[PDB]
Amino acid sequence: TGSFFINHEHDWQDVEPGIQRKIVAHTPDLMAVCVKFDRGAVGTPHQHERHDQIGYVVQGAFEVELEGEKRRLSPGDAFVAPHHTMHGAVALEPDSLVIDLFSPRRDDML
Amino acid sequence: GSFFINDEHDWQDVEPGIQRKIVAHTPDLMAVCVKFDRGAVGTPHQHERHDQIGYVVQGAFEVELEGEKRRLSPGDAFVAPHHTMHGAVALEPDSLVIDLFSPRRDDML
Ligand code: NI
Ligand code: NI
Repeated sequence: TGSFFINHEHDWQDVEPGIQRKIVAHTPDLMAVCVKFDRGAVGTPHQHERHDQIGYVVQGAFEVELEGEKRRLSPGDAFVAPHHTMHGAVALEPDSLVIDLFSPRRDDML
Repeated sequence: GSFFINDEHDWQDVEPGIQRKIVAHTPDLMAVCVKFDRGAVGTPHQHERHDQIGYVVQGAFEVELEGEKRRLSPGDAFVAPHHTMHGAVALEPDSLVIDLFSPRRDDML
């Protein structure tokens, strides 16, 4: 049907120490999640068997690893990890923000 | 996997008042950064085959979703499943929205 997401209207949910998120929007094929990292918070390297993922950097910076290759990403930069692609991140500045986008939707995050 | 470094890519003209950069894509997922001049209009339209999310990162837009209007600023978003009418009017110079699609929009390449 269609929805709006008003950021101010939604709390941060705890993912783990130094990491918070908010589910932004989704359909069965497409999901956006806003993720907030303290400086030095770590997204452990991992792979998705069934989901594609793009991380778009909105604030702060991240060192992102894609299958061993590292790149420093600052606001406006992005990575894409097709499914079966190892990726991980380390946040380099306070309140680093990345938009994780997925296809299909990540039902495990509800 | 692939990286997109914004400083390495030029803006591409879409139409008057509108430029973009294709950020990243797989066959099932695509991100596009779209820049609007103030008062530039994305005329209302539907996609037969693509779900769309617009995530606002700079400036402000009035977004129309099946006749409902909201003013969206940085951090706000809309979701338009396929067959949902949506359009936008940019409210500020250099207003930026990340349009997200599934599957990818091959017509943009
Ligand atoms: Ni992931
Ligand atoms: Ni559209």
